[PDB]
Amino acid sequence: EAIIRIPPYHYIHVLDQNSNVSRVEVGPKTYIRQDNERVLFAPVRMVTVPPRHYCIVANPVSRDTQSSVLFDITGQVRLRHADQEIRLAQDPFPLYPGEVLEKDITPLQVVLPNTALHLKALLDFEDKNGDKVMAGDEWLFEGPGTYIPQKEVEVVEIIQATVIKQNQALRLRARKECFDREGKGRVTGEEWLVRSVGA
Amino acid sequence: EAIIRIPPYHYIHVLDQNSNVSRVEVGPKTYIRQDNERVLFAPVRMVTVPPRHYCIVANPVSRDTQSSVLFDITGQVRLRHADQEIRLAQDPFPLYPGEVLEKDITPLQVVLPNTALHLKALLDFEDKNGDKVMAGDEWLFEGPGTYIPQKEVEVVEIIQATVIKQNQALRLRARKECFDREGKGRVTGEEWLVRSVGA
Repeated sequence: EAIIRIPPYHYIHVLDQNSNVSRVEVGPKTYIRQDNERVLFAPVRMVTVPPRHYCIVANPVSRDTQSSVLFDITGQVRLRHADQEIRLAQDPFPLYPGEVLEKDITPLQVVLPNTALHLKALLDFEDKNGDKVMAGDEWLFEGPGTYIPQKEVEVVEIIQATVIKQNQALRLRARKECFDREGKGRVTGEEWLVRSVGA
Repeated sequence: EAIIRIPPYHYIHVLDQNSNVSRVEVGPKTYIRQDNERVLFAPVRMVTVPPRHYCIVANPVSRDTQSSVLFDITGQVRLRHADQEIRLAQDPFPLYPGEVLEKDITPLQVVLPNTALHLKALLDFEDKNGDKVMAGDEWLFEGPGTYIPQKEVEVVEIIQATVIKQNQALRLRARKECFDREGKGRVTGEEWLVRSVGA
């Protein structure tokens, strides 16, 4: 049929045979497809992002400084393809053709006050405070709070802060040429203790 | 049929019977083949290179200093044939006829801080800092970071940095007329120790 029924908060993708490109048709419109227009799939609910959650969709539409969806000269949505987009929280928005949903309504991580996060970067990127982070740079994020899951930063594991009770010390061991809290040269294979009561 | 359907991000190869050569026809176009034109294969997704990955395709199109795809006088794409091309990360690009895909979306290697890479050159090439590398020259790349896989450089194995704890030393042995950290003449078959605590 040439008649389509789009509810107020649903979207579809139409591949125009003549216009030779695809585009998004956000509702609410019970739009009628032209003879050239062909609908791909049935109406699907908008990509909703409740608060206190997050999602990331690959191949984001590359928007300019005005955050407008730039359509290509041919007519297809201009995607970044390789890159990704960090979606924190907003109203239910339409997916554009060529966008692959990777994460969807996944809960925002919650770091406990007595734990941290182990982080891999994967290539170089500029940090929040203008810090150049290598592809193999190691970052630690202690809470409490809520870190934002980035496309340039990956979470490895959960660090459990070992508690040291009174008249105790913690045997450590360094896996690289690093510096501990006491600022002493910590070569690989060296061991040392902690001299402060507390987590 | 004379009608072809190319999605926005797919490509094919057409061998023109009269134009007597092949060329790439990048989309998005539901192009109609002429009577001389004959399509080889069905639409295939563009060669996509996500970030933090890499790929290398043999027989690259030899581009000039402007990085334009030079078409031959006959009309075929000018390939380097023997040579290769190092593709780091970019938008999904079309393969040209005569290009054989060797690597595709292979993850970029990640060197651990306490490991290195064993490298073979294979012929002579100019290094990053203008260093002439022989076909049999031996290079070591210690991390952490991300080395770029080159067409002129080959990775052999993974070196595990042996850790030397306190009051210990490492028994070494030289396989060539080389120089160790102490700058003493190290002939083949000679053995010596390491006199520094650390990895």
